[PDB]
Amino acid sequence: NSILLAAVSILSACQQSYFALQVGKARLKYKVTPPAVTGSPEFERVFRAQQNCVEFYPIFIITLWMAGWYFNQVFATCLGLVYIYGRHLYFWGYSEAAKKRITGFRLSLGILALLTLLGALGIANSFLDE
Amino acid sequence: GNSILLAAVSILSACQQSYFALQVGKARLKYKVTPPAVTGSPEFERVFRAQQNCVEFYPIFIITLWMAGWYFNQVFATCLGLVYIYGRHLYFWGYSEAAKKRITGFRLSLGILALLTLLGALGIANSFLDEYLDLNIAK
Amino acid sequence: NSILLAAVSILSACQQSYFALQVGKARLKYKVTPPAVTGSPEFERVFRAQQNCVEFYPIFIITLWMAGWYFNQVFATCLGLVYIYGRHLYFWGYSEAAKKRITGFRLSLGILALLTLLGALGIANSFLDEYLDLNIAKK
Ligand SMILES: CCCCCCCC/C=C\CCCCCCCC(=O)OC[C@H](O)CO
Ligand SMILES: N[C@@H](CCC(=O)N[C@@H](CS)C(=O)NCC(=O)O)C(=O)O
Ligand SMILES: N[C@@H](CCC(=O)N[C@@H](CS)C(=O)NCC(=O)O)C(=O)O
Repeated sequence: NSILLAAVSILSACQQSYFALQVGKARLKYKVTPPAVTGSPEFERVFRAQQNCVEFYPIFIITLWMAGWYFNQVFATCLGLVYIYGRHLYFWGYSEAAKKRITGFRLSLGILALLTLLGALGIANSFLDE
Repeated sequence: GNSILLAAVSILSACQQSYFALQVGKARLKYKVTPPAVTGSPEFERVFRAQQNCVEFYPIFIITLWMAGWYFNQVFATCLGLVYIYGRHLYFWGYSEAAKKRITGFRLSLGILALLTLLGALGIANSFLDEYLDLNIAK
Repeated sequence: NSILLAAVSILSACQQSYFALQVGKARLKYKVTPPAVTGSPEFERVFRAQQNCVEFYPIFIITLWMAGWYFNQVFATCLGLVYIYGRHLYFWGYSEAAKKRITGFRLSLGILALLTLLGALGIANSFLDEYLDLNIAKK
């Protein structure tokens, strides 16, 4: 069983594709011609927000699966849901103003350290039984 | 094991990505762009942006590829996987010659990514209704 | 029986987060206010190095697991550790001067390449097991 992990993962991949879509409409609304990524200030906020998310994505996925596999799938899955929401706050907050990114950011960084902690314990815990 | 095809596509796609990184490295030398800068030459700037768009989407493609292959069909996911790799080849070399000649390869690889997403969502769903609610769409 | 892969994977994730933190400390120290990523030579080097690392991360993870799953987990694990070390040289090297990034860059692309090779052999050998040929005949 990894079905809960599997659901959360497909969920998050849809959010990441959505964010990429938001940048695509921002190019048109603020007339920023590829390959440029600068000019309009709110475009730079949208672009930078989507970039920070897309960077951290594989890191969320790995910690998510290690925790779910070596600690508990249901608990990890729940944390996973919380992360997806924190990233929803981060993205939309930042789009409006750089200081509105702060809540969603702290939320998503909290979950991530926890996931790391849980995955690290279960992996450790698992090897002392051997 | 019953993932041997997925593993093969993954390794192929990973080689294409390292290949894209090599071109950026060679473009840096051809147009004399001093690191860590990434602007100055229009032809460099198109190559950099192209590799950037590919390298962003890579983990999304991988998750979508494996979820399709595990919960829907390894052979169908595997075949789409190859075409996606092909589309990104068009996108990259397309964008490199002109900003607007990236579009065919762009629509191809994204169309495919969505189909794979669809399949992954169905199979995961089907497996979920059969494992916590005892309902299979089997008929 | 993927316990070693899991461990290396958690180490590398911590490494990546530590790098992200450096960019954050650099933002405060050289006054680069978000969403800007230019404006200070020392920041731009730290930023660019961290960007190269996080982009290459999923490529390393896939390659690590295909090798570890289809060839040998202990050997893939060891290569994984040396790669994490190469990225350590690369990042701090680049932070001091763009031209001190080259050793760690070479070590880690060397490793990635070895991992890509081993995974390809292992998948091949493993594919022949549904053709019933196993090169346990070379063992
Ligand atoms: C000494 C620690 C062992 C490092 C090897 C395993 C790497 C794993 C941890 C962090 C990634 C890189 C950051 C390392 C943080 C400790 C080293 C440091 O802070 O400075 C290094 C020096 O300034 C320039 O070589
Ligand atoms: N700081 C430069 C050089 C970094 C580096 O070590 N390798 C570069 C080119 S020399 C690379 O392979 N980049 C792939 C990419 O980021 O596009 C950059 O990121 O463009
Ligand atoms: N992966 C991040 C790590 C650095 C980081 O955490 N930056 C914080 C600054 S506290 C951020 O969210 N910056 C907003 C932005 O990049 O636009 C990056 O390279 O930007």
